Amino acid sequence: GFPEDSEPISISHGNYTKQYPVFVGRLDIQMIMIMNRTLYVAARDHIYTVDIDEIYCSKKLTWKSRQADVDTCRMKGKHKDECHNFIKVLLKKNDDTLFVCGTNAFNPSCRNYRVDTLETFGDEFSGMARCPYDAKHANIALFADGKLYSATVTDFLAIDAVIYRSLGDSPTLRTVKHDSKWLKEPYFVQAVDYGDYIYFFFREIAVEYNTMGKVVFPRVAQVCKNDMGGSQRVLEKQWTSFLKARLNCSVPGDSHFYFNILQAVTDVIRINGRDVVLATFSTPYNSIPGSAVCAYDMLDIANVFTGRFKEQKSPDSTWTPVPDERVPKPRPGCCAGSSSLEKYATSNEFPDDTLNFIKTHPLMDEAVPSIINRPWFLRTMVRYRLTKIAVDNAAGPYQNHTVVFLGSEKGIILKFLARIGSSGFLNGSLFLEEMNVYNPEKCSYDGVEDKRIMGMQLDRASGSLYVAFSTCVIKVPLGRCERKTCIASRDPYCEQDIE
Amino acid sequence: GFPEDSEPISISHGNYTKQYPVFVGHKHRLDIQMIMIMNRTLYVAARDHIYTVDIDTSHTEEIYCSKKLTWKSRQADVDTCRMKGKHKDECHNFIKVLLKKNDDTLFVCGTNAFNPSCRNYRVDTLETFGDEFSGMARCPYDAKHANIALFADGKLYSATVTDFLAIDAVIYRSLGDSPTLRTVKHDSKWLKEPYFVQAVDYGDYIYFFFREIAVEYNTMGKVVFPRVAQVCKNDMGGSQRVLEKQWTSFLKARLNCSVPGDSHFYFNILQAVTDVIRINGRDVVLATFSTPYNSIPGSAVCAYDMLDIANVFTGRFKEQKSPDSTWTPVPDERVPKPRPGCCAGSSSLEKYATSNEFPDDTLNFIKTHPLMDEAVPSIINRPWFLRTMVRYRLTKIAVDNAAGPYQNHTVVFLGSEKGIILKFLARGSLFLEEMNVYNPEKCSYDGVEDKRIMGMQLDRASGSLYVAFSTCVIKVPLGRCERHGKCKKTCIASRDPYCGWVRESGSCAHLSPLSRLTFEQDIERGNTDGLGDC
Ligand SMILES: *[C@@H]1O[C@H](CO)[C@@H](O[C@@H]2O[C@H](CO)[C@@H](O)[C@H](O)[C@H]2NC(C)=O)[C@H](O)[C@H]1NC(C)=O
Ligand SMILES: *[C@@H]1O[C@H](CO)[C@@H](O[C@@H]2O[C@H](CO)[C@@H](O)[C@H](O)[C@H]2NC(C)=O)[C@H](O)[C@H]1NC(C)=O
Ligand SMILES: *[C@@H]1O[C@H](CO)[C@@H](O)[C@H](O)[C@H]1NC(C)=O
Ligand SMILES: *[C@@H]1O[C@H](CO)[C@@H](O)[C@H](O)[C@H]1NC(C)=O
Repeated sequence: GFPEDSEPISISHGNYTKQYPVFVGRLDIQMIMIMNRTLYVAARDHIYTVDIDEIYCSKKLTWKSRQADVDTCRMKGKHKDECHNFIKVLLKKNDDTLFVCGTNAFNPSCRNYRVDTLETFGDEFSGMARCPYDAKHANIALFADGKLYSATVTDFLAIDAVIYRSLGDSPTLRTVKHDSKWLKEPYFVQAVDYGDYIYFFFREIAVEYNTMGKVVFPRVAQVCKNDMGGSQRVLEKQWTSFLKARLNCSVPGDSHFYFNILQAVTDVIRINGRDVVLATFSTPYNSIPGSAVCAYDMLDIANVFTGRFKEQKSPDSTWTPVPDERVPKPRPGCCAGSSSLEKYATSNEFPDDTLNFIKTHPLMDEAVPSIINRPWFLRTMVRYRLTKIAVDNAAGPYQNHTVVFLGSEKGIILKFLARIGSSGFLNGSLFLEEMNVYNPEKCSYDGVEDKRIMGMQLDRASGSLYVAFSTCVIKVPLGRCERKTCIASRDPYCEQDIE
Repeated sequence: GFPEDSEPISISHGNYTKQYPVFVGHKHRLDIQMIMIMNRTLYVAARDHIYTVDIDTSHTEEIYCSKKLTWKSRQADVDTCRMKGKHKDECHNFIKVLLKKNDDTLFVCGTNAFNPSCRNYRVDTLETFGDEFSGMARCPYDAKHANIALFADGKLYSATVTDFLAIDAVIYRSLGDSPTLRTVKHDSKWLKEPYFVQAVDYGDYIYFFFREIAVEYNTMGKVVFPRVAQVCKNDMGGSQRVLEKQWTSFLKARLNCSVPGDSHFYFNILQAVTDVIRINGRDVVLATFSTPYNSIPGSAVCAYDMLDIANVFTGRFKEQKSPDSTWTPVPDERVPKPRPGCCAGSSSLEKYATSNEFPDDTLNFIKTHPLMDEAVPSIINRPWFLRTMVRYRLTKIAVDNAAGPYQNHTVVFLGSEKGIILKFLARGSLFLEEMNVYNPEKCSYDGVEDKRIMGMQLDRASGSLYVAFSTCVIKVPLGRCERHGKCKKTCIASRDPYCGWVRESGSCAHLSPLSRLTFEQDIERGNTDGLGDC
């Protein structure tokens, strides 16, 4: 008896949400992020800023592609609408430096800007492998210890999907070119900084099924922060700690129902004493639509990489565990400078047997279990899929509720509470709100009505959740209280029974 | 994207269907197991009784019982049943097998409080004659279990469990003055926790349809596959060295019901299967499938040509060369002669008068390889009907292939877990009707509303579909032609083969065999050009 979708304990409509403030500058919004007290809007040609304290553009950055780049782009058969500069990487390098990469008419490049003035600093440089050529593509970029971690394609034809590290005075490292054991048509979702590792969350064609046709799996991948590459013999200029595993997001039973299409992942956040990520999953395109929110314990992620490795004995075999006696000493995947690998100053010093093993065996046998071994949330027979995810784990007057905000491709935002009262149970989440937030009258212009939520930033200070569409940014209040007997909603933002 | 649910041309709610005649057992929770039409008699098999209902009599609000068969369990079986730890509600004689043996004899088996047994009964008198015999492997112990029974050339073909614990699932043949045959005991290559759905007589074979755990797909968990399997009607079993007193023709294959894409989406859980129906020059079965009970609920109807079914069993056999290697096709060079699964007396096998004369090579191979490599394609390689945005699954199925005044339309009736019947025209398919036929006031017995459809029997002569829930049977008119009354537009637009505009009465009506009147309808196009709404 597969869990039946509960209904929201509050629905809101374009009727109500209509009057929420909107930012408009077609804009072609690529992403948004809050830093300190300013919302950043990354779009075509520009990055606008909004003082979070109609919505007005308080300052804007400007970076238009040179005409020769546009012509070059056009001359490769690209349509005029995509041969512009679309900002696709936006990070703080430090307190003074914004790091900005644009598609730049299918000619990726990166630049440093100044936080305070938005003026240019230093000169531009190749964005190859740091930024996509195509604004339509999903990308990852993140700084850790000054090193830039990125995931995108290296090439104009988008065939060379890469997980890459460059900058920060360390060697540049990449995944093995065209090695489908490493990467098979990935789609990049998220990267997090944790402990000794960067963790990448993406989806790819599952080789575990290369016998049985086209199946997409959700993956988490590990890299050692201190990776220096291989020796001159094996894996030179390439990762030596790359390991990946299937994520497990399922409703269990005598047969398990897997949600395999990874949509979004949160940053690492703290819940019930644990460091976790929350991830939104969907059923594939060709299926009965369904979405799930599973949570993952950083420890469960870590533990998976200590388990057995996967192999395929012959082209006619199922994928099986490697018996431990065939695993070389030192064990692949551990970071030089740690327990029993103290004798290796760097990965450059790792032996051949270790480096050859990890080159050929990047996939772990086990799948990462989720916390509670089931989703915390489900949405099944609706004509939309859950995409973006923003959390507030300090919700309410006593700052102790975990409210999760979920977006969709149709401009719908769901809101739910993960934990009810002081007990700490997580097996009974409450569906607080289903709401349509997309505003046709302020967002549908320049021949474009697209309702895909491009991103969303939660801002406790200003009590609002900023929602990005392609052409507009909507300022939604975290709760709907004004709508009497308003204790009925069990909304921690609004005495109040939530029992 | 993924094809979304179309809406029915006409809708019929519980407040309207409530007038349909209902049988509840007057002339006590019924626990109806199955219904069966024979000639002009509707047989209702239930707990301790088979009720009969005359199909002719134009009934009122209530349908009444004409005569009655009584078979309550012996007290000793009831008490042994409770001694073995079964609940009180479980320890009764539920009738689960009912077949016409001949013109005079009804063959009946009942769970008998977890001690199955069979008797012969006379049609007219409904009283037993002859000794009782064992229902072991002919009828289940447990009422909630699904089972198959069928006669052909006098042989009884049954599919069920032999044991109280329900571990030894079997496909079985006995009686008919022929040998007794079973599927090999505890061999998971033959059957693995099967769920028996339907058996069919066709050509020189009996075809069984069921779901079981997939041995081909034992990686990521237990997965259930739907199957069709064949036996030779003339199977005599093997010889002393191989398959003695066992099938020598048993072969099975995956059934493909899927919506194609980059990744195909399967409906794997076989729900129901029709008898063989003739449709535009083709002999076919129609089958309902759902997504597993633990997934987002979806249902599908797929059709299978008996020729494609037969064709799969001539293709290549599957094998697993090594414990954790994948399942591959056996190359023909390794297939012995005579070919495993060929009936003695058939082309190039006529040399063999009997399966007991098959060589060991043949028998050993079929014992080892009962699974065909290929899956049975459905007709046009996609479902004729899908339900994907509803909280019910589609189960039972009834087809009328001679619908309309010219008896040339194909109308399909679908039942469900929630008392809803759907009606579509096969041709893609045209969603005519959705009706809730469950009657709470006549079918709820205590608190309980068990809205599951136990069986449907279509009766063309009386223009009725009989719908069984576990506590009542509802007499459902094939069409709701009366609804439209004097409105020609809606009457035509309904595009229902059972309904027409009758010029002389100036109204919509059910289109008679007594077609002594003009009967306008447009099924093919539905063209309403020139009519105004009412
Ligand atoms: C995904 O997670 C679930 C829950 O941890 C796993 O389900 C277990 O699977 C085993 C073997 O099938 C069962 O015997 C257990 O009873 C299941 N656990 C629960 C809590 O139901 C499932 O196997 C995982 N999938 C993968 C591929 O690792
Ligand atoms: C079930 O049927 C579908 C549809 O016939 C099969 O999908 C086809 O498979 C062929 C051969 O592998 C492909 O080249 C075609 O592209 C597929 N057709 C379509 C319309 O996509 C599918 O293989 C069958 N499934 C099984 C298990 O046999
Ligand atoms: C939050 O704090 C309040 C105030 O004491 C307490 O009553 C409530 O149970 C707490 N809720 C959670 C989820 O910790
Ligand atoms: C049924 O028969 C009539 C008369 O022969 C014909 O006009 C109609 O097209 C037929 N419909 C079908 C589906 O065969």
